[PDB]
Amino acid sequence: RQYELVVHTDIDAAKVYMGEMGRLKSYENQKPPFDAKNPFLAAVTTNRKLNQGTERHLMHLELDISDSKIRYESGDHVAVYPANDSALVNQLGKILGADLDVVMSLNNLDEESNKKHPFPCPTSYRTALTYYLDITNPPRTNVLYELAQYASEPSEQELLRKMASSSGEGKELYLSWVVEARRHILAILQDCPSLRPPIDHLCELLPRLQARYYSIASSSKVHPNSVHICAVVVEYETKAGRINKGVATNWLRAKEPVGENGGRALVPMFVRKSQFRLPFKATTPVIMVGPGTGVAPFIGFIQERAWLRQQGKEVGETLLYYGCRRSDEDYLYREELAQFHRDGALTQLNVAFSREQSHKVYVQHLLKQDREHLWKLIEGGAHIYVCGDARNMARDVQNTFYDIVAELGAMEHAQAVDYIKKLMTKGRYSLDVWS
Ligand SMILES: Cc1cc2nc3c(=O)[nH]c(=O)nc-3n(C[C@H](O)[C@H](O)[C@H](O)COP(=O)(O)OP(=O)(O)OC[C@H]3O[C@@H](n4cnc5c(N)ncnc54)[C@H](O)[C@@H]3O)c2cc1C
Repeated sequence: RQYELVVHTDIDAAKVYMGEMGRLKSYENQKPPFDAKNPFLAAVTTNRKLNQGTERHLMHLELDISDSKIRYESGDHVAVYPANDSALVNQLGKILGADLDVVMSLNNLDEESNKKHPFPCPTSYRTALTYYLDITNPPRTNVLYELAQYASEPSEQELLRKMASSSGEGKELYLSWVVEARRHILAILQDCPSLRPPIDHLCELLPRLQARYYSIASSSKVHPNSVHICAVVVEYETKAGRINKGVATNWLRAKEPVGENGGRALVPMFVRKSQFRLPFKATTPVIMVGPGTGVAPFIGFIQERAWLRQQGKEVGETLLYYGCRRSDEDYLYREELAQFHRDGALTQLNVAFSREQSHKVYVQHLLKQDREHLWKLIEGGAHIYVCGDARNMARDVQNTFYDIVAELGAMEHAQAVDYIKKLMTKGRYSLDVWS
């Protein structure tokens, strides 16, 4: 293997990593500048449910970045370093028969390699499994390959070797049993009970736990010391009778701004600058298209435009094309948006309720029905913004704008594609999409 295990049975607490991503004790002793290697532990001052229904859980969080010296603008992204569910970590230690509180270091057998450890060391297995390792996504075939040797029941070792192989049936089994069934490492250990790998080897095989990004839902002109997040919690039942939970969203959902014994809920974070930005001149009109959580950056945009108007500045038309399933189920920021509309901050609030009728009604349907005014605004130099689903929504919306320009612009499709692409090059058509 790549690393050798060195158990530290009597190490000083001050020398042990407890979840920090960079320098030892950086989470506890916070000093600017804060960035990816030195994230700021922001206190969660607000964590509230946005949706009216109970089908899903959509939440709004406000992270206190006071005294961090962190600067951000609406449109930027905030990254958070999450922690795995403690109950899941406990189950892994139990099924493996391992003492999770053992502190150790995994050191590269190649003493010349720049990669001295697989994650911050020395640290305990509990800490590694909680903050440094991905224990929820389906293990890659290579992991299964190395794990097979530790399954003492021949049939189980055979199963693991088969799914890790390049055989025809092996690939289909891996696809169905691991990937599609969304079996995480614990699920595999439970379903192949003879599998008993040493915990240190497992820690060398698993991928690192990654930061998750969110579109900041606040304007720094209004909340210079707070970064807001709008997110939908990931939680689903698998085809293997299990309930899988998204790591970052369930971790955030559990962040209690209070917590007995006091204790403020802290979220390690940093800001990643984007090119998604409101027009330099407040008088320039904006067309925002963001269904679902895609409305996130636009809550900040509108907050900013409203603030500017409140200051006494002249602000151009500000239009929002939002969408949700049902008005009384998942209409995010319904109250806030209604107020922005009533006060004049939001010139138009066009909402597509996709499941309030037998057929689908999406934002692009509303865009097309507003083709005349949108063309006028576009010809006038308006900026278009699209945020949300990159799979279908973004493409469907782009095609709708193609058609609008093609029709109202009295030009051929190709000429319309060129027209829109020139808007993108000139920074007048921006996208912030994800899968
Ligand atoms: C630039 C950028 C900006 C973003 N902004 C936002 C934002 O503002 N708001 C927001 O809510 N999210 C946003 N996201 C998505 C966000 O980063 C996370 O991916 C999301 O919150 C889920 O993370 P998680 O850790 O909870 O889920 P994870 O633990 O990472 O799990 C997610 C994975 O679970 C699987 N999955 C989910 N549902 C099912 C199902 N029914 N069946 C089978 N597998 C399933 C998929 O493989 C999915 O990729 C953004 C992403 C990017 C790249």
